[PDB]
Amino acid sequence: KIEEGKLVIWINGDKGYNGLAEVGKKFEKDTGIKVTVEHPDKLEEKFPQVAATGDGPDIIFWAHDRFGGYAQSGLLAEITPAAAFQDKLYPFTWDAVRYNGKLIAYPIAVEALSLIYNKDLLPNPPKTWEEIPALDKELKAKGKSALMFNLQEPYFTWPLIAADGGYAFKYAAGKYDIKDVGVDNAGAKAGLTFLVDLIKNKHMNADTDYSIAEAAFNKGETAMTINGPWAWSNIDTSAVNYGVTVLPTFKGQPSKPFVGVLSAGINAASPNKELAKEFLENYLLTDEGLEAVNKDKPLGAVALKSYEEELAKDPRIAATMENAQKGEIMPNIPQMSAFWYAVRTAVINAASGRQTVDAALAAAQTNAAAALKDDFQEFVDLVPVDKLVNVALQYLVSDKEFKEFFGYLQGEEFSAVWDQFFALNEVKDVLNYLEAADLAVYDALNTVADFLGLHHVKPTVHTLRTGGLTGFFDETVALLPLDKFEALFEEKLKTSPEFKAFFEKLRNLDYQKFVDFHNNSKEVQGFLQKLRSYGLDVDGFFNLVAGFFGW
Ligand SMILES: OC[C@H]1O[C@H](O[C@H]2[C@H](O)[C@@H](O)[C@@H](O)O[C@@H]2CO)[C@H](O)[C@@H](O)[C@@H]1O
Ligand SMILES: [Cl-]
Ligand SMILES: [Cl-]
Ligand code: NA
Ligand code: NA
Repeated sequence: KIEEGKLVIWINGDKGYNGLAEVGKKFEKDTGIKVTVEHPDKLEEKFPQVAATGDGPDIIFWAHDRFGGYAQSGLLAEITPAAAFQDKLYPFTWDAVRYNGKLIAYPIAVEALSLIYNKDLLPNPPKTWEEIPALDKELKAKGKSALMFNLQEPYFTWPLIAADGGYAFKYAAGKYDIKDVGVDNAGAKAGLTFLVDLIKNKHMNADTDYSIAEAAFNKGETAMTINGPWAWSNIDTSAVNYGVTVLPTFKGQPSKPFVGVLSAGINAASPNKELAKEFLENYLLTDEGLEAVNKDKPLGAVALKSYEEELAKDPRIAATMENAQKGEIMPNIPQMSAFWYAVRTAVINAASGRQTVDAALAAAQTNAAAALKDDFQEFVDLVPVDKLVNVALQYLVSDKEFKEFFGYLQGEEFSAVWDQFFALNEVKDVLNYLEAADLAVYDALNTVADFLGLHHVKPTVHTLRTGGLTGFFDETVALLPLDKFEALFEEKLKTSPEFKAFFEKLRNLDYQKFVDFHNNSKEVQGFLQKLRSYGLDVDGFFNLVAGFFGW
């Protein structure tokens, strides 16, 4: 569990975590409370992993786009500043961290990518993407290259993809339409095609990552890079005389970076929420606190009005805000995780040659729009439903044990198990949730009820060999591609927020109420006894199920 009486903070290792630790030093000087600042890798994935178990940091720093999913998963405490504090930060930064009407983090700073260029190699940087191929030819004749930036993270390639028409989710009169994705329209294809052709023509290398591009630019090997304000400090340390300016245009349109608001959330499981609010409001989000972080690694245009009025005089910040104004604030909706994962795969596969731009973006378009109903269909698609029903039909008319038990299912005892199971408020909750997700679960269960109510079957010739109730389950499980299920299950938790959210709804279900249902109902107990009496390990089933959901 989270340790009480201290603060543990997670922030990405490219940010000013040493400056943040200096703020932690002042907090301890004043209060006696110790602050630990960590910067683990894959922070945006590590936090929901550990926080879901009730563990993790008291405070989590990341761009705001990830926080709606965290909040939906119940990982974040509501943020309720007093009026005077709220007024100290720009309204549009509070907007970035508002989800379902509640504030779910403190906004810190506005981040936008810019074009960073070597003034000595390139006194006049290009205004267009289209002229960069020729510039690289010219620079290649001098032992240099034109442009290197991180091609492993779609954050860096999105501004080009969006320039001539690409978009994540369509925004209209208030809301984002998570069914209207814009990653495979003509503008998106054109932008990614231009990136891939830069690689095909050897103006960039598909394996270039953050560290490679940073080293190349700061050691004077490449004339340009694309990065955010956090990167300026290392460039300062280098010998490079650099400028920060507007991103290049594509087809006459501005590059459109997805703008992030670095935000600080409080772990819902933290026993230190009051200390975290004091640290964030009265130590970090002050002129002195943000200056400490900013002098370590620049934050960008900070959310704090008083200090942004100083930083705004910096031409590098002017360029950051110019690029931000030409881009768009990221959504914070949970579906952003699907979007980023889909475009990540598309860019890497297209840049590697593994796929064409058209095929990679076509797959990303469908993946970014993933919905629970679509995910469920992929599981059904794996199941031979024709065969499963025939086994059930053969057993229903041919197998002695199956008939015995099917007959039991038509008595009062099971009728009461059935009516009482589906009267539980915990079960009705799941059914309505599925109906909200456009899965006709009531219709499906009433199809099962109509079948359990069967009194006559069409004539058929019986099968000669059946193996009782255990033989029925062995024969039907044998038709289930169980490895593919567990694989598909693992991918969907990564590619589909709605699938994860449904699993979380079951995981976080009040499992006790079901044990109450069992331990207090004689009809339920009998039902379970009968199953065991036919050789069916019901206990090994429930226990295995409880493990699946962590009950
Ligand atoms: O590349 C996808 C990734 O983009 C953004 O992450 C940024 C982050 O916002 C910046 O602060 C900086 O650290 O670079 C990261 C990209 O490497 C999204 O915020 C993130 O959720 C998304 O996965
Ligand atoms: Cl990287
Ligand atoms: Cl359906
Ligand atoms: Na307060
Ligand atoms: Na094309």
